Order: sequence, then C-alpha cells, then structure tokens
Amino acid sequence: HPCFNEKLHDRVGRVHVPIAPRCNIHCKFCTRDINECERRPGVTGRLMTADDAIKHVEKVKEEMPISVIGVAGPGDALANEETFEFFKKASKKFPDLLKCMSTNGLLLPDRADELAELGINTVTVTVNAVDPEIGEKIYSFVVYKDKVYHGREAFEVLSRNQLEGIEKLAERGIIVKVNSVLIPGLNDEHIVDIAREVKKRGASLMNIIPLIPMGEMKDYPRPTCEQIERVRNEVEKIIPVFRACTQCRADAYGIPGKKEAD
Ligand code: SF4
Ligand code: SF4
Ligand code: SF4
Repeated sequence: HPCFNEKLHDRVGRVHVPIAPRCNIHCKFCTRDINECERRPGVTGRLMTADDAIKHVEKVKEEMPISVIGVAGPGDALANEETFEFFKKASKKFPDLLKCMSTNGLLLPDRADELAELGINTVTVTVNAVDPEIGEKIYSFVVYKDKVYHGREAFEVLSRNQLEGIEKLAERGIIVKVNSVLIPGLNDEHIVDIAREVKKRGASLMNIIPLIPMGEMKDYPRPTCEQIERVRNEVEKIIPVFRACTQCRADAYGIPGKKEAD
C-alpha cells in the first residue's frame, strides 16, 4: 500500500473516486469546489456516480498498476451514502484491490460494522487536536445525529466520536492511519499528545502533513520543513510515521509520481 511505508509510494498506484461530496463538519481550512487543476486535498475535478466510479476503476486498472482504491472525496467519506454503494459494488467486481478511505471519525461509531462488512482494509482519520482548548479553535460546527454543535461542545463531540471510532476500527481488525495537520501556533507543541492518545486507541501509522493555508485561515505561515521534521522525529519515538505525503487531490488516479486529476 503506497500510503504506508514510504518506498512503494513511487512504485505502487492508487485511485481516488470523487464519490463523497458534502461533509458533516467544518475545518478552519476547507475549500473543496471543482477547481479543475489544483493539488488541494479536497479539490476534485468532477464528481462521479458509484457505477461511474466502477467504470473508472475498471478503465484505469488496465492502463495503470493501481494497488488500492480509496474514497477520499470532497466531503467525509462516511457522510455520503454513495461510498457504501461503491464499496459494495466493488467488493464483488475487483476483490483484488485494497479498499481505503479518508474520514473525519465522526460517523465511525455507527458505521464501523458497515466498514467491516464492506471489506475495508485501511481507514485514515483526520485527528487535528485532542485538548479542547486547542481543538475549539480549529472547527466551526459539527452536525451529529439530528443536532448541530458549534462551540467547545462541537469539538468535544467530534473528538469523542472520532477517538471511540479509532478504538472500534482497531478492535474490528482494521489498520488505521492518523493524519494531523501542523498548524503553526495552535497544535505545534501538541502533536506528541495526539500521538500518545491515538496510539492508546490503536493507530498503526501516523501521517503528519504540513498546513496548506488555503482555507478559512488568514493564511497562517506554512510549518517549515524543519519544524515538520522536528515534530515528526519527536513523534516517531511513539508510533511509526509516514514521510511522503504529497497532499493528494480527491480525483487522483495512478502512481503518486505521475498521477492524473480528471
Ligand atoms: S484515503 Fe488517503 S490514504 Fe487511503 S487511499 Fe485515499 S488517499 Fe491514499
Ligand atoms: S473534513 Fe475534508 S471536507 Fe469535511 S471539512 Fe475538514 S476538510 Fe473540508
Ligand atoms: S494524501 Fe497523503 S497519504 Fe493520502 S495519498 Fe496523498 S499522500 Fe499518500
């Protein structure tokens, strides 16, 4: 799996299906939109249907290697009812490709059973904070069940559900990755605590990614390739760490060295 280790990243391939529009939370740096050509995390060039995603994976698996397929669509992959239809239709069409996902962890406590039934191998959870005094200044609102949270309670609900979901996915038998965005000034001296609690829950690999201030933030400075390495090596002594994150789009297909983007 190219998203793990660091060597297959230039040799193994993956597919992203833009099959998860609309999210259930609001991060202080989200853009999404269909900006055609842009290497943003949530910048899909064109949304697709579950069957169109099947056709896309089928048309790309022959002219490209492809080791995994992943639903890292614009919104939360658990927030869209098309991700599960995609994985169900793909479980019996190409059972050879590993099935990955990029979630926020909020809808993991109820959908861990469904992720296990769909044959999911790996799920990465975007954990950006665990101390409420830090996470209250990263998120705006969280819509859970049938109610919307917006203050410190929003982060409390989000963190509780995401951590319980990490534990549930680890107990069910699914390797979970932890993406954490290094925002200089908020969670810079906090990634080690995130690593402690996430490893206590059951994380295998952690992917520290630099902040891209292409969001609701007043363009904070990007964490220097020195501080991103200082925190990275300070965390490596608690949990294995990934070190080749190109911040892929939501429509990338192929090997992440010569990938396409619709
Ligand atoms: S989710 Fe993140 S890691 Fe898993 S496949 Fe899609 S991109 Fe690679
Ligand atoms: S999770 Fe992805 S989509 Fe939902 S808000 Fe944070 S960034 Fe925007
Ligand atoms: S996002 Fe980071 S981890 Fe997911 S694929 Fe692009 S690089 Fe590998």
